Amino acid sequence: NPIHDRTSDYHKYLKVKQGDSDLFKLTVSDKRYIWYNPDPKERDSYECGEIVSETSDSFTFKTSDGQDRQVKKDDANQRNPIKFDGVEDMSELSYLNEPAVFHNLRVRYNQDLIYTYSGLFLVAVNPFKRIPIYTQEMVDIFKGRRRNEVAPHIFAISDVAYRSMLDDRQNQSLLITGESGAGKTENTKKVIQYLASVAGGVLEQQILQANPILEAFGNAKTTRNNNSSRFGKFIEIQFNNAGFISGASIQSYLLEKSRVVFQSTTERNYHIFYQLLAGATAEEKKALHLAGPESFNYLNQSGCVDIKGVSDEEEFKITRQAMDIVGFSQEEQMSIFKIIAGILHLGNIKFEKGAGEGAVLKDKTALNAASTVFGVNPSVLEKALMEPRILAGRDLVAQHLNVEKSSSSRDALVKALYGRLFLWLVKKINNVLCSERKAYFIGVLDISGFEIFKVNSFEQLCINYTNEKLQQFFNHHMFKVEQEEYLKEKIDSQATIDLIDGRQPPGILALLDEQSVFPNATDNTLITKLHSHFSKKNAKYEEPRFSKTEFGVTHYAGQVMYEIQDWLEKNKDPLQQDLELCFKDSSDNVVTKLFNDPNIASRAFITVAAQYKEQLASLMATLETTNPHFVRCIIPNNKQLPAKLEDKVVLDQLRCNGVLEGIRITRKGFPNRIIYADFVKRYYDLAPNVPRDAEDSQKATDAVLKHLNIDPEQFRFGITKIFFRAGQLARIEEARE
Ligand SMILES: Nc1ncnc2c1ncn2[C@@H]1O[C@H](COP(=O)(O)OP(=O)(O)NP(=O)(O)O)[C@@H](O)[C@H]1O
Ligand SMILES: [Mg+2]
Repeated sequence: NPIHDRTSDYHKYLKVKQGDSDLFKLTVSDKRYIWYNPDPKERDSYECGEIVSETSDSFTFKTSDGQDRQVKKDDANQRNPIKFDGVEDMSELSYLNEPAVFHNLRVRYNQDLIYTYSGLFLVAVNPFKRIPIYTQEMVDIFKGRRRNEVAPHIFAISDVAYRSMLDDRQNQSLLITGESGAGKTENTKKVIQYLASVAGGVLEQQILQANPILEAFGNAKTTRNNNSSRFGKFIEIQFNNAGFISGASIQSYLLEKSRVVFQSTTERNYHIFYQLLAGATAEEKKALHLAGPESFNYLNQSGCVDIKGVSDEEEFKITRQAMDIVGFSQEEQMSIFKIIAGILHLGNIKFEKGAGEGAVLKDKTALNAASTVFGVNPSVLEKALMEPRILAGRDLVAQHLNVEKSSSSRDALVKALYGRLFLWLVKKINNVLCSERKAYFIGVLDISGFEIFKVNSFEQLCINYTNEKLQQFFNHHMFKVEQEEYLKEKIDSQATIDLIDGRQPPGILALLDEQSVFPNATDNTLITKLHSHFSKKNAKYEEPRFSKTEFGVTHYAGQVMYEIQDWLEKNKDPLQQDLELCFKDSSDNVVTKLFNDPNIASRAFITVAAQYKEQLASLMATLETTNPHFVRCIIPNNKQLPAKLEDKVVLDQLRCNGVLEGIRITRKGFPNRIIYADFVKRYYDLAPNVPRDAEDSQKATDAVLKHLNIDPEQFRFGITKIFFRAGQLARIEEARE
């Protein structure tokens, strides 16, 4: 039994290695320590200083260097006793200060223990290297085990969700959030894998197979991750009342369409582009008019056309086969690629103007190329691009567009194609796997946590808006659960949210929506409306001292400065009607769907923001009906390196993600809640007349306490556990046998 076999890899890779002793004694020491910032500017960098003396009010300690300093006991960051180094739950620490928390995390990461609980959360730090704890044998071990019976692992929380589901006859949710490259996706895939195994394969296969299809089209190499998810997702894993997988459904959000037409240096476009160009038969290429990526504008601009340790051709085979599995007819497959192909060509169109001011097409090659694969009409396309008829009152007149404008329209078309296509694939897949008549589900949410970049635009507001809601959800959740526990033993975000989504008074989005109806409004009208309503008027809002295009929002994670550029266009997400027209006629069977199906070609008249808001509310509604599970995925550094855990990088995430807050709150009450028997077995020796093994654990606990003369205000007799305030258990742990 691996859990019992100290030689098992389970032990090796999931546990702190255990020696031959239980004995409290080993850990004996006289030294006390504190965590101090050896540089008060750089406050996340801490060093451990031994307390060489104390006053009634402060402590005096020596630094690394031998530099004595002093601190107020109240400002002190007491170091937990070494026995606590490596605990599986931060809820077990007595001193619950930030440096303390990072240290426990760090001690673990140094032994390659990437999973740690913090109360309700499962903290997962990216290892940036392989750790073989996701095997089938690894799976087998988590089966039916309680949180407390096994080591922290993603499989563990997935097991608990599954049992709870079966046992409470209640739907479940796993919310996996954090920074780009933190490993949300990786964990997400593990949760599914696990469920597929405990509860499962034909459907299973298709279910599994759906992923790769989505990652090809929705994932790309960015500077933060080689396989970044450019869309958020909610996976609903469906079960029948017997606890077997009955189906699945996928909800996608915020796909980054812009990446299609543009990519930052060293980044790539979505994977599919390269896989196609790489894995397409020499005879498929021809039919498709394809060359190397270098031959395409949409792919030859970033400098990067390949990912190390990645074969696009091998990957393409893998994508194609996945589609094969799920059920895309070859016919389908073709058009998909044809679309990918068409899109490529569209990007290759060079607009020229000088004949006038309005643009023209000297070379119809790329144009012809695109139209062909799309099955649309080149002359209609051509016109639709440079000479759209536009409603100007009563009259409908063809406008002759310049290059820029012409070029931007072409781009808009590309992005609609891509977005709609993505949508369609999602639909197609749900069709296959999805259940009308399902009994229970476990939904997995894999999306970014708060985003605070150099530049923050409309998308960051959206994501950060979702994030305030999820944080408020946690908070409420924590509240109820903390109350129950306390109860079982006889012992805001609204303002931000409103600023964003308020109706009356209007919040940011309502203002944006308002501005949206006016063909001639501008970024400047928009930002001015915003400041007019909120500058010095809304406590969560900040009008910048000098920038005229930005504004600040005080979020849960702190202030975020947004820039308004293009918001009006993003909100409306315009496409010339003639292009729709053009494409609505397409002779391609997949193409006609993207444009003829309202569920695909349209919103609801509603804006992008209104749609975002609505989908977030549905999401929350669903979540509200589940028993939730929280996973905080943490990136260790910004360099994609193993064995390199940077306190500043780390601390900042724990600050933003709700981990440290959860603890600060929890710290104020009775953080340590131990089982009577558990307490006694380790401390019996501290009092006179206590056998490790006592039938009356509670009485026994009182003896030690009393023997020790602990301050009764510091502890709390629960019906089954002893509750201890912060520091208490440490002191205790610090007592003589
Ligand atoms: N447990 C893990 N073991 C090994 N590698 C991992 C693990 N978690 C993540 N990784 C590695 O880190 C990379 C990024 O993980 P990933 O799950 O894709 O991050 P993410 O949070 O989904 N990023 P993003 O989609 O861009 O927001 C992976 O491709 C692996 O290189
Ligand atoms: Mg991801």
